[PDB]
Amino acid sequence: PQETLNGGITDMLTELANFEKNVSQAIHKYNAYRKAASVIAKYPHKIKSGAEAKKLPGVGTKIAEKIDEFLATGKLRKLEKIRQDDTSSSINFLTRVSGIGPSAARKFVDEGIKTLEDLRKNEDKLNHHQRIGLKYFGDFEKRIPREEMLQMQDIVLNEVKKVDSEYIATVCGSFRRGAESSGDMDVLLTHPSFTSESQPKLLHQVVEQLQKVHFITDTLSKGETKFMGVCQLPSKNDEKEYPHRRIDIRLIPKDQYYCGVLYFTGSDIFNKNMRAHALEKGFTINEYTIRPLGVTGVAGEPLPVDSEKDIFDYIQWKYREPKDRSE
DNA sequence: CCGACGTCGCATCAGC
DNA sequence: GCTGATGCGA
DNA sequence: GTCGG
Ligand code: NA
Ligand code: NA
Repeated sequence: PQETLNGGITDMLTELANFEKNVSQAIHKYNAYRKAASVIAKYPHKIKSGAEAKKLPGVGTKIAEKIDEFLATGKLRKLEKIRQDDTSSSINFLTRVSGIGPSAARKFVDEGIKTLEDLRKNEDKLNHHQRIGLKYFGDFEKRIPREEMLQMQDIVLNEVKKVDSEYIATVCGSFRRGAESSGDMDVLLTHPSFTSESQPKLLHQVVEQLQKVHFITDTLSKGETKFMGVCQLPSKNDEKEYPHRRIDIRLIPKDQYYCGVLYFTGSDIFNKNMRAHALEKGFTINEYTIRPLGVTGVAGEPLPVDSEKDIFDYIQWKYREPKDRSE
């Protein structure tokens, strides 16, 4: 379905979503508008009325009403008003800085700090994460062409193997499903020495090596199992330098790795279908394990998993390529 | 009518 | 100083 | 805000 079909409506709903999350701090209303915006974007007909839209799951009385107003007038009074509101639109905007959520954005705007300019003038009020978000504001809102992702992967797989050739690393996200572009890079790392039942050094050494070859440029957060940071392809010769990119790296015990890989490969929709399909066969799959219910409903021990396919086998489902995992 | 609605690792705050 | 809560991102 | 026990 094309944008032209219901884009005005889904744009409206997504904007309303953002104000709920960032200004009203009503996360569930945020998810409500987003789900409605999704089911509408997938709807293969130009919507003619709110009543028509209400047939869709996630679309209730109040959104039907708003769709009516939008159809008859080409706008929404409430949205027009909040757009023009100096406080609210500023709060909503500041949250586009990574590390600035609804609560921090609220406080800044309370003390008069409203713009990137104002943030720039008030560095000492920013935490480390927020400074990095501000520094790379523009870069972080850019997408990553698959070709750059491949080049990023080259470096990541290369430097990981160089640290220890027994590491296993997998770049997941939409990239692994074959997307033409990506929002960031999500890397899953395991090692034969790290299981559930078993150093608190394995992640640090990989981060270190990627910083040594100047791939990783900044650190948002870093513990023993999760790294969140910034990276950058080297500039080719004398050419225009690449944007800085968001990269996450997480260390998962070997026995939970492929549950990890499956889960962080997605898509979101596929994971739920699969996870329902799922319960029906009598098994329980979170991001870590698969476990059998359980005649009353008592989940038993985590089953052995040694590939993605192993999981599919358990629930009598035929292995499916990442490319065929949009749902 | 009224509660559910991803969850969890890390950084930092709030309180002791 | 430590422990638990809160904010944040994904 | 929407769904449903
Ligand atoms: Na509906
Ligand atoms: Na933000």
